[PDB]
Parts: sequence; C-alpha cells; structure tokens
Amino acid sequence: PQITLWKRPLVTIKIGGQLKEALLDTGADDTVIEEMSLPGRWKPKMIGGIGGFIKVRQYDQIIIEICGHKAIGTVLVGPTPFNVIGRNLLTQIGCTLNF
Amino acid sequence: PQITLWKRPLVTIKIGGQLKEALLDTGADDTVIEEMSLPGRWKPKMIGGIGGFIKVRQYDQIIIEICGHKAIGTVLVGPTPFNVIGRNLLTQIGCTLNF
Ligand SMILES: Cc1c(O)cccc1C(=O)N[C@@H](Cc1ccccc1)[C@H](O)C(=O)N1CSC(C)(C)[C@H]1C(=O)NC(C)(C)C
Repeated sequence: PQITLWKRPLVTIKIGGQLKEALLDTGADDTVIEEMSLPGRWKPKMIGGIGGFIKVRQYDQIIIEICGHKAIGTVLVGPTPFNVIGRNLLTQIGCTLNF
Repeated sequence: PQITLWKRPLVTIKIGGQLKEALLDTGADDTVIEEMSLPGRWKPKMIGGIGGFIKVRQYDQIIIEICGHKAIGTVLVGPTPFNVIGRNLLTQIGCTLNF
C-alpha cells in the first residue's frame, strides 16, 4: 500500500498471539514492543534515542504479522512509550520510502 | 527516489547554508537537529522519545533542503542522537511509505 505521513503511521500487528498497534518507524534500527510475554531465550540490551536509554530484552527469530505480511526477526521487549516496527522488519515486508 | 531500509535512511540536508547528515524518520512527528545557530525567536517545546521527554528550542519557518528538495518549516534544536527529519517535513517533500 501507500501510506502518507500526514499523521502517525500506525498499523495493527500480531505478535505472540496478541494484537497490538505499532508505528512503522524508519528511524528505528530495532523493533521495540511494550512489556509482553514471548517464547524462547533472551539477553539484556540497552537502546537509546530521544530522552536517553532504556533496558530491554532481546528475543530472536520472533514471527510478526504486519498488514497481511509475515515477517521474522529480532524483537526487543521493554518499557517503550510506543510500539515501533523497525527497519529489521520493515525490510522483510518490502517497505520503502518514496518521494 | 525509492529508498530501501536495509541500512539507515541517512541523507544529506542543507540548513543555514551548511551540509549535514540526517535520518528520514517516519516515527518522529517533528524534525530535531543537533545544537546549531538558527535565526529568529524560538519557543519552548517538549518532545517524547524512547527514553522520555526532553526540552528543545522550536524555530518556525526555517528554510531547509532535504536531498535537493526544498522545504520551509519547524525545526527543533536540542540533544538528539541523530539529526532526524520528522513527519512535518517528510510530508512537505511528498515522502510516503510503500509496500
Ligand atoms: C523525535 C520525536 C518527536 O519529535 C515527536 C514524537 C516522537 C519522536 C521520536 O523520538 N520518535 C522515535 C520512535 C518513538 C516514538 C515514541 C516513543 C518511543 C520511540 C523514532 O522515530 C526513532 O525511531 N528514533 C528517534 S532517535 C533514534 C534515531 C535513535 C530512533 C530511536 O529511538 N530508536 C530506538 C527505538 C531503536 C532506540
């Protein structure tokens, strides 16, 4: 599809059997989701942006459904103010910036 | 043009006659740039990022060029990990997300 940027590009995603609203974010290297339960092992990580850093849990090979597109990748879980779909997953659904 | 997201969407911008590197950021509502000198009066502005809210200086109607595309709008100046070109300017250059 073609999403204009007049407003926040929010989309519904399916992850860990749950449905959530997430921001299609080209500025994010990683995909960060609010506290939730995920299968598999994990390791600590610190990520930083505007406002500083937060500690999150890195889970790998996590499947996510985005607007009908199934993508697999690393997902960081932690106290993020907003759920963001990063480049590691945007590439998998073939998302690009155009102008 | 069409920009893929395998690597950070870093582009060259021009503000105040100087060239700088910035990130095309669909997850940012505003354009935030590192400390620099801009003309005119500024207003206070609080923006919320991954690590919390921070105070920045808001300058309006600032002339800025993004990858050759001219734009004139609000630019926020403050402590940021990258100079980020947010939605307020991405829309001015007709940038959209596609997949
Ligand atoms: C700058 C800004 C505004 O002026 C207004 C609203 C949100 C943001 C903002 O920081 N947006 C963020 C995403 C976000 C929104 C709400 C809560 C948390 C995060 C972003 O587009 C991004 O990926 N950024 C901005 S700074 C960055 C380039 C390092 C990168 C980043 O934080 N990346 C990680 C999430 C991977 C840390």
